Amino acid sequence: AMVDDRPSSARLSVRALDTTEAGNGFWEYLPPRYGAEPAPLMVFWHGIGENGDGSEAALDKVLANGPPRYIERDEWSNERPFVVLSPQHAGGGCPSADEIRDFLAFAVDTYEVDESRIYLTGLSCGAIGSWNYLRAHLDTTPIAAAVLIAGNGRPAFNDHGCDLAQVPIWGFHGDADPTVAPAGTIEPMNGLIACAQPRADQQLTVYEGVGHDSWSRTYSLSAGHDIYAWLLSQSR
Ligand SMILES: [Cl-]
Ligand SMILES: [Cl-]
Ligand SMILES: [Cl-]
Repeated sequence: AMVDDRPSSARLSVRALDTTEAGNGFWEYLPPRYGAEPAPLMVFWHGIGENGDGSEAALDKVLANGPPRYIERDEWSNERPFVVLSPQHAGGGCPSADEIRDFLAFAVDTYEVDESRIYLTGLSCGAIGSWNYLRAHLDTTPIAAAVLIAGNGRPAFNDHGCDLAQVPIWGFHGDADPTVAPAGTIEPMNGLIACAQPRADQQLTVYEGVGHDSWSRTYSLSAGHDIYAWLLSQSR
């Protein structure tokens, strides 16, 4: 097949709140081969600093960190096969479990995606929300794996224990984080890793001496943890 090979920003589109069926404004990134075969899906949730009302103007905030930052800057490899959606959370705190559920339902209904390869990822509030999403919806979640950075999964693991270990998770945290305590990732990932086989893959990365921003070095691969290859190795 012949394939679009323009840099990633060429396929980045703003989808403001109330221009789609979604309950969030979001950034839409389509991979080069979108449409040719069902694509893996990645839904990324931003941190609290980037909250906004989902309008086009407000959505610019979401470009600050994570996948949409690299996509907008043409620093997101064309080899990456994901549809990447980056919704904006409105209001004052972290996205809720049901907000994340509803947006994942929208995404799967709307895009030509491989439903066996739905990936959830977030940083800070976006990770906190994703953990809470798993706590609420573990028994029905369609996701294949999650990469959760600088969040708090203690309630989710306290609730479910090794039942949660059926979802593959890679948790990341800086151990000097003064904003979200690193026990938030370390305790649940240690618990999940200790869970007996058969269980999903579980990984924990602790950046020693690193503060709250443990996401830049993760999503950019400057720290050498290939979260994209790991996600793609997971499926339902
Ligand atoms: Cl910058
Ligand atoms: Cl609020
Ligand atoms: Cl590093």
